[PDB]
Amino acid sequence: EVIASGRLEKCVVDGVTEELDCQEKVVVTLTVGNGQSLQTEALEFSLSCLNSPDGRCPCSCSAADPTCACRDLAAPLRVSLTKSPLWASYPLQYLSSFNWKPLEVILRPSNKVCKDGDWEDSPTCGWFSQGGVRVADSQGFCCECSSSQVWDDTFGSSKERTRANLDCDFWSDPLDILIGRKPVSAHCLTFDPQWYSGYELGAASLQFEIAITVEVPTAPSPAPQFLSPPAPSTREVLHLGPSVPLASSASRLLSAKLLGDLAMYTQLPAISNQVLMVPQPPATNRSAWMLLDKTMLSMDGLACDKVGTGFSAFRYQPSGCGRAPQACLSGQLKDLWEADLARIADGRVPLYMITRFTGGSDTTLQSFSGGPLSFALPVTSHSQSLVTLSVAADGVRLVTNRSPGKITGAAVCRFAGTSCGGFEAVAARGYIYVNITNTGRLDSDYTLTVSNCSSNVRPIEARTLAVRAGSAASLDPPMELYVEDQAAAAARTCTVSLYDSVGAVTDSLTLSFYTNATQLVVKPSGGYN
Amino acid sequence: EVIASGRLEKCVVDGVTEELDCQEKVVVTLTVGNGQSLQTEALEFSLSCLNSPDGRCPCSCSAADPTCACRDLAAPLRVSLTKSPLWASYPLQYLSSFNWKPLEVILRPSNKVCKDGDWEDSPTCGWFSQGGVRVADSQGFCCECSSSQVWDDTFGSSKERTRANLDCDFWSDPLDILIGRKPVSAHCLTFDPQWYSGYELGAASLQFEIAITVEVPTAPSPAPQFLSPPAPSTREVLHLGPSVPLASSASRLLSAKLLGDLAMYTQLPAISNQVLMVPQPPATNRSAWMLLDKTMLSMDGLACDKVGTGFSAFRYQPSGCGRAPQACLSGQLKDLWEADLARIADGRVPLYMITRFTGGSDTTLQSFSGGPLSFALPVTSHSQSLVTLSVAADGVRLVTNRSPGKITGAAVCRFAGTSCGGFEAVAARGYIYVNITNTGRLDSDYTLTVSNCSSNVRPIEARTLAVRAGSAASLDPPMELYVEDQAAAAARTCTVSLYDSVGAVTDSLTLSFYTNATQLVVKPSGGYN
Amino acid sequence: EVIASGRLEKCVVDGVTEELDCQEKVVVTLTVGNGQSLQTEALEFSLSCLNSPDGRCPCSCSAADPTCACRDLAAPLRVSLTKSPLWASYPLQYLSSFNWKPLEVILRPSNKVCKDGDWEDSPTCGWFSQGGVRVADSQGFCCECSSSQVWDDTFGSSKERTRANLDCDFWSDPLDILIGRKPVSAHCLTFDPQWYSGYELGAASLQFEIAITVEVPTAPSPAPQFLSPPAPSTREVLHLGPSVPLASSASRLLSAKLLGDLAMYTQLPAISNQVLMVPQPPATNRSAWMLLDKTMLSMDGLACDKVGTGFSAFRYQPSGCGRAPQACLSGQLKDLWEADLARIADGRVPLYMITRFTGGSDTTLQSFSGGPLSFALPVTSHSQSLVTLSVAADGVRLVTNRSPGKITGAAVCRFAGTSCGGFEAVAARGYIYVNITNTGRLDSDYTLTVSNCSSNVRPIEARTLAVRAGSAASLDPPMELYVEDQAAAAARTCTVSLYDSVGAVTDSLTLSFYTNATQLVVKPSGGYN
Ligand SMILES: *[C@@H]1O[C@H](CO[C@@H]2O[C@@H](C)[C@@H](O)[C@@H](O)[C@@H]2O)[C@@H](O[C@@H]2O[C@H](CO)[C@@H](O[C@H]3O[C@H](CO)[C@@H](O)[C@H](O)[C@@H]3O)[C@H](O)[C@H]2NC(C)=O)[C@H](O)[C@H]1NC(C)=O
Ligand SMILES: *[C@@H]1O[C@H](CO[C@@H]2O[C@@H](C)[C@@H](O)[C@@H](O)[C@@H]2O)[C@@H](O[C@@H]2O[C@H](CO)[C@@H](O[C@H]3O[C@H](CO)[C@@H](O)[C@H](O)[C@@H]3O)[C@H](O)[C@H]2NC(C)=O)[C@H](O)[C@H]1NC(C)=O
Ligand SMILES: *[C@@H]1O[C@H](CO[C@@H]2O[C@@H](C)[C@@H](O)[C@@H](O)[C@@H]2O)[C@@H](O[C@@H]2O[C@H](CO)[C@@H](O[C@H]3O[C@H](CO)[C@@H](O)[C@H](O)[C@@H]3O)[C@H](O)[C@H]2NC(C)=O)[C@H](O)[C@H]1NC(C)=O
Ligand SMILES: *[C@@H]1O[C@H](CO)[C@@H](O[C@@H]2O[C@H](CO)[C@@H](O)[C@H](O)[C@H]2NC(C)=O)[C@H](O)[C@H]1NC(C)=O
Ligand SMILES: *[C@@H]1O[C@H](CO)[C@@H](O[C@@H]2O[C@H](CO)[C@@H](O)[C@H](O)[C@H]2NC(C)=O)[C@H](O)[C@H]1NC(C)=O
Ligand SMILES: *[C@@H]1O[C@H](CO)[C@@H](O[C@@H]2O[C@H](CO)[C@@H](O)[C@H](O)[C@H]2NC(C)=O)[C@H](O)[C@H]1NC(C)=O
Ligand SMILES: *[C@@H]1O[C@H](CO)[C@@H](O)[C@H](O)[C@H]1NC(C)=O
Ligand SMILES: *[C@@H]1O[C@H](CO)[C@@H](O)[C@H](O)[C@H]1NC(C)=O
Ligand SMILES: *[C@@H]1O[C@H](CO)[C@@H](O)[C@H](O)[C@H]1NC(C)=O
Ligand SMILES: *[C@@H]1O[C@H](CO)[C@@H](O)[C@H](O)[C@H]1NC(C)=O
Ligand SMILES: *[C@@H]1O[C@H](CO)[C@@H](O)[C@H](O)[C@H]1NC(C)=O
Ligand SMILES: *[C@@H]1O[C@H](CO)[C@@H](O)[C@H](O)[C@H]1NC(C)=O
Repeated sequence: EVIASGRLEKCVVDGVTEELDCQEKVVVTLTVGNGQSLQTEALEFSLSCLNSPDGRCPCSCSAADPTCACRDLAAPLRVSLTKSPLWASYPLQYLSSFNWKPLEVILRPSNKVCKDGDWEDSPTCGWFSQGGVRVADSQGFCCECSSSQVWDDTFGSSKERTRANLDCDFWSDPLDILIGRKPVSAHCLTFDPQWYSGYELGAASLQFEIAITVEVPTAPSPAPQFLSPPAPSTREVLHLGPSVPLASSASRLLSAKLLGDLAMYTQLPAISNQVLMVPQPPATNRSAWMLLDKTMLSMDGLACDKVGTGFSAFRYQPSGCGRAPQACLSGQLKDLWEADLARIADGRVPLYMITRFTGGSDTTLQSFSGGPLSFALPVTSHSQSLVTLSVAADGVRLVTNRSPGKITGAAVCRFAGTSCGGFEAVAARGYIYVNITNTGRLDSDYTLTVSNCSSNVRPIEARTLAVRAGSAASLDPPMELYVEDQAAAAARTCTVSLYDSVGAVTDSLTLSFYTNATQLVVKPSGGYN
Repeated sequence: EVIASGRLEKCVVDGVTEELDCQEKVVVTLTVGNGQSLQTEALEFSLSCLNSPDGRCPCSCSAADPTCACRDLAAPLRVSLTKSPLWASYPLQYLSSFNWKPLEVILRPSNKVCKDGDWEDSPTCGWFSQGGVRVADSQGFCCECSSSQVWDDTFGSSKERTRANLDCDFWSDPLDILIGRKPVSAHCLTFDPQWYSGYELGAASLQFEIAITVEVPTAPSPAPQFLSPPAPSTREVLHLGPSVPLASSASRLLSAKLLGDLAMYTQLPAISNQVLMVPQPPATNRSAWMLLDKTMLSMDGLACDKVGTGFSAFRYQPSGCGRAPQACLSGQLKDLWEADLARIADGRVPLYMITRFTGGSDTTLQSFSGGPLSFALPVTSHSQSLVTLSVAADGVRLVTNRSPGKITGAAVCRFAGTSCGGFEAVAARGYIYVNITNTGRLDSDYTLTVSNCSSNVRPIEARTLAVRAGSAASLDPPMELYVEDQAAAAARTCTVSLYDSVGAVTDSLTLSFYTNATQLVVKPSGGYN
Repeated sequence: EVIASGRLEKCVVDGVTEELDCQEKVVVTLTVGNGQSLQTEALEFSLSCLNSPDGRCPCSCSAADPTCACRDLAAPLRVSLTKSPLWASYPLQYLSSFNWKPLEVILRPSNKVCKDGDWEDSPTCGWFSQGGVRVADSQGFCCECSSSQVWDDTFGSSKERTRANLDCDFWSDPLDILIGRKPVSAHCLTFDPQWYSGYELGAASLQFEIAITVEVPTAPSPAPQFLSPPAPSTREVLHLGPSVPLASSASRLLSAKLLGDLAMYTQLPAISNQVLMVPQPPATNRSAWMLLDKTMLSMDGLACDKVGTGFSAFRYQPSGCGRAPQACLSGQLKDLWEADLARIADGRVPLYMITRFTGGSDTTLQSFSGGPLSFALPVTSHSQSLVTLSVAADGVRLVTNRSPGKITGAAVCRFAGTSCGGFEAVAARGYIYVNITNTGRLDSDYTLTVSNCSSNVRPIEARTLAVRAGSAASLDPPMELYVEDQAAAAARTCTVSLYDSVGAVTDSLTLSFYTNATQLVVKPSGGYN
């Protein structure tokens, strides 16, 4: 869209010669939208003379002169603008390394010998080391049959749990028990061969590039009106972005400036301060990657049932010998990954996997240019770039292509396309997949809107689509759909509208979806009454 | 405010017929402010002919023809714009269910029998179940008199604490103690009848609707100058918003586009990733609702003194029998709610209640259109919407109403209006309540500014107010006021200015407030010296 | 940059007299950039008459009249705009007080007497109090030689750790051990004399002030063209900002409006909800200040190895007597500060110190106007302010100064300038320090860009610099530089470009830097195999 278009006398005072150079320019301010991938509209700046060196018309030299390229002839300077896919890239800062799944190994020594002392040189589990220095509390812990447990197991069965499932019965091995050598167990902390590096994510940065194609005419162009045959011209592509928000033509006929983007209506996911878990090595494979909130972790390794739970946490756990094997070792990377695989299967969105933003596919993040240790997300909310073009021309006009369209498909699917037709209310979300077609002979821009929805359907923001002539396109990633009630519904409705480049509806369709009632965490029953 | 206003030749190349249709349009870009609730200003687009089908003037048909509605007559196309209240709505995703207040029930069996075994079929507290399966560690724990405690209580008094306050004295019941049946206690975990559903909040989305009222003239209008009598016209309201950022007139004389909003000077509260606690059922009542940081919770129920503390945390607590009743069960939803009620009474802002954003009132969130399971907040920071109007007219002019105003009241009050006159420095904030009056005969826009403040008073952002003719208005929600020093002050000052629609001060007033010194957490005294 | 420039008929309907006052104005919308500190460009509004009271030309009174100041003469109204340094200020809300370093004092009483009872009136460590009330669990804990430990230490050496390093050997003191008086120890929790106040940070607010200098002419001004000698004029400075986004001239020839800023390409650090640790007292000294994530803290004091770990956490720690002295007391403010000093020395960025945002210097935050209890950060991402000027003039022109420049230095340094030449890949970041010079006779604006970088170098956003004539300037704070691979590289490259005010490169330079391989946390080796 064109914000402003008009004439301005722009003067420049030279820094070294103090001389003032004034020239009237056509100043255009326009927006370069998020999904503006095709050259579907152009700005035609009218020039009163061609091949002007200084940009000033009329010609100061004679056409009879072979060294005078300037011709007092009219032709338009055609300027089109596109934007590359927009990404929110988060800088990584390495914190620590985390094991996939620390595992407890239980030893039941035949000789009934168990050594877990802090000053023990030869313990049952052995010691761990770090650069030749012995790691504190890495020797594990020992457990033995309680005198009460031996009594209960001999004359019946002990109701108290033993971590290693020891048989405390006197008759299980009476010779050793009699002389004090009661059944014993060793509890060693071992690590999975797979380790993960943890990187804290910084603040998002919008990353894109705007390409301005400038067709500079060298000669003029050779009841229903049609577009004039193109003038012999010289193409030139200029690039703008947050890194380089400035650019000028070689002729310096055109000068562009990236002012900045307007604010996004839907904020970016709050993932700064989270810890990105990347697999340690034995194109970038972000499939196994996870992004975890700091509450899910134990940085110092001193806390149980957390990502990073270490030797001290495991060794000194309250009533450790009376707990079940692998207690203290829940909520590890392997557990969380598996809990998420379970969630996807239940039509729910993962909490830890990095695909919880894309909507299922790992393939969408792959198209990102960043290095092996980079993380970014596709931006779907509109982020309108204000660009200001300053041209040495008489005037300007806007020439927009308007091809009609048709919605060829629309469905509400679950995460990772588990099933289409609807999703679980409030405990899950749906994904609006839409297939559209350009039914014209020209590349054109379109707007997909979801509105006039049934009760308690969260508003969905619109989507921009640049579709090639006669070609088919789809929304990637799809639109997120949430309901604001926990009830089961057979046919919740929404109108899916397809607007052309001029703001007229070319196609409309009613999208129907079901919701399954929210499956709340089931309350425990019983206890003291 | 009007950013740009000028003429642009806009051409459209038809997608199927390839024919070019050019027409010069008046292009206006303007801002639609946050508190723009009334039609206080209009854009008058001058038309050289009325009832034109194609929007093109002059008339291509004869006035003598009954099927020709077009008249070569002048009249303005009046266009006014308003914005509905702006909301930041956060999508809910169900995580788990949390009890209001888990309660410990202490049993002191007469028969001195206590069973807390892991494999015990009939324990003292009984078992809890989930879908017929027995819940692990839900049988509670048992405590008994230490042999040392029986000795101390017999020959004096035990200085060691017992959880159930057992009388370990031999003479309390000598017959049972003699035969080994020492006093015993059972500690059962029970749950309050009230449960709460926990929903993780997603990213904010700005939600509003812009209404453009278009008065299309059908006939012309029938030293101090006055406004011309209105021309016989046909009203039409068009709507723009993040969902539908496009709109055109039925006549397609006017075409609107929502470009997006500028960034807000004061960021939205960082409440994404927090867990919204909604009461489980036995208009939407968000009064009892709470919003909690993940650090306040124990999702897996394995950690003590957290929202979600469960059976394992309670059963295996270090020196559990030597702690006070209800240990491990602090910091529950009931405790936090009560700690917040306490805070409000002390002139402090709640940390967990969802009213900690509004400034006291539960009534402000009630005016939100969302479903029973929706959460949103009123936006008070300016969020300026850029709208671009493209009209088939000769020119345009802006007609703004300028009614004078007066500040009829201004006070600094505490949270939930506890008391007015001031607040506690740094540990609390104040709320600037302002009452203004339109002292003119026309609906008008105003700006309330708080500036020229005394030392260490945090800058307050301005506020837009559209007030009806002769009517009274107030700031809702009020302005937040913070000080940057911890000292007690009798009369800290600020200038409250009321600007008219033209940028001239109609009323000014000096607002005075006190601050009570920051009441810091009192340090413990004593211990080893 | 100038967005729009054109004429608009602006009408005002008086609220009390209902009379319409129309006047055609020149409406200019422009951007006021982040580093726009100097008056390097001006807008010249052409006036057809001078000293007009109503702003309307031509003169309604005779020049022959002594009480008629109006002269039908031409002169420009010169308007320049600057912006003060931009800050993101976070409101403080006091939560609690935290000790610098709680310390454990170990007592080994000669008389072998240790009292740690909950109902004990005279315990070994003594009690702590709060307003005369005894603080629960503040009496510490007692430890004694295990009967097994006495046996092992007598007939060899005990392999089990004792917290106070007790000699459990019978022969160490046989008289007392024989009669049951085994070696005992007391473990008292003491506090460092230094305490810190913890303040929760609220949401960021952009804070700046735009100064518009208006030179109102009173009389007219007295082949290579030069700038006309200045017209006798009267200077006037107007101020805009989030608090007061409105302003008008005394002549009301000029009327300004702050529309708002465009969104920043690089989001502000996610520091809301974090706890700012300010030293308690015995210009503002923010050197010792720290900003901590809530996961680093124990608000209720019930959890070990956290900022806020208190008496209960310390008293009831699992196997407390078998742990090393000061266990439970790790991760305190003193520890974190020291771990950060260690990080800076290793070329790494601190995690807790508030200098982790500036890039090393404490001096950058000092230039902030806020009170003793205020926190703010310098904004380096562009934040473009849209300003709309509405002037009673015939037309306008833009006069920009263009002085050439040169890059006099460029280096990649570590945090706090540890060493220049490069940094540690992914585990650290580099800081691009750039020194530029204005080689002209006029104050001018410039753009520093970092682009055409070697593989896996994170894109750096551009930087605006207003440099005085003939003067030297540098980027403060410096540019952050991250790599997207963990490899060691000798010469990673980037082009540092210096653009003049017109968008032409005046100087270019290639910046070379090394990266040291990411030093990952070393995995423990050993344990059970
Ligand atoms: C989520 O809900 C879907 C639909 O919602 C509910 O539909 C009814 C079952 C009814 O209870 C209504 O009030 C709800 O709104 C569930 O999908 C339905 O699944 C049915 C069983 O699989 C299916 O049925 C018939 O299926 C075929 C014909 O299609 C027959 O061969 C068969 O014998 C059944 O009669 C029904 O058509 C289907 N409905 C839709 C709209 O797809 C869905 O299973 C549920 N999800 C989960 C995981 O529970
Ligand atoms: C917060 O501070 C308020 C005012 O600040 C302080 O005012 C003085 C007490 C003095 O110490 C000064 O240096 C401070 O700035 C407190 O309000 C004050 O409360 C007083 C006692 O209630 C009150 O007094 C008189 O009140 C009436 C007359 O108004 C008499 O009948 C009575 O006998 C007292 O003489 C005083 O007027 C009032 N001041 C104001 C400005 O309202 C406020 O209590 C305090 N809040 C808390 C919770 O401590
Ligand atoms: C981070 O890396 C810097 C450079 O990277 C590496 O340089 C080589 C050592 C080589 O391994 C290459 O593949 C890497 O890219 C380290 O800086 C280097 O440090 C060397 C030893 O201090 C130094 O060498 C010579 O230094 C002087 C001459 O300058 C001689 O007197 C001396 O005898 C050595 O021969 C080398 O020049 C220097 N390189 C650069 C580019 O500065 C840096 O130490 C390292 N940082 C850490 C903390 O490990
Ligand atoms: C959008 O169009 C694609 C086809 O271009 C649809 O995908 C096909 O779906 C059928 C039936 O499930 C499969 O047999 C094909 O293998 C699919 N092709 C591809 C390339 O995936 C898709 O379902 C359409 N989406 C909507 C919402 O209508
Ligand atoms: C703004 O005006 C309202 C009245 O319209 C004031 O509220 C009244 O205050 C008096 C005195 O406390 C009460 O008796 C009334 O019941 C209140 N009315 C309502 C509707 O609340 C209010 O105090 C004024 N605010 C300021 C800051 O001056
Ligand atoms: C930018 O210029 C300053 C000088 O104005 C440089 O700083 C000096 O560096 C030398 C050598 O290290 C020291 O002897 C001086 O004491 C420094 N002066 C000051 C004021 O710090 C600085 O190194 C230059 N930076 C770059 C990147 O070239
Ligand atoms: C990514 O990594 C996993 C690791 O198990 C592997 O199975 C997969 O094939 C890899 N490649 C892709 C493209 O997913
Ligand atoms: C209202 O919604 C229904 C579908 O629910 C649709 O048929 C209709 O066209 C919509 N009307 C408007 C005015 O949006
Ligand atoms: C909201 O819920 C509470 C629950 O106790 C009830 O007391 C109250 O009356 C309800 N209604 C309103 C409007 O607050
Ligand atoms: C300065 O502040 C005082 C009130 O503290 C006010 O009376 C005065 O009008 C203000 N002046 C300006 C120029 O803002
Ligand atoms: C700030 O505080 C520290 C406290 O130890 C002190 O050493 C320092 O000199 C103070 N001043 C400055 C300007 O750093
Ligand atoms: C490409 O980068 C190199 C430095 O790496 C530089 O010399 C060259 O000028 C750059 N070219 C462009 C077109 O940016």
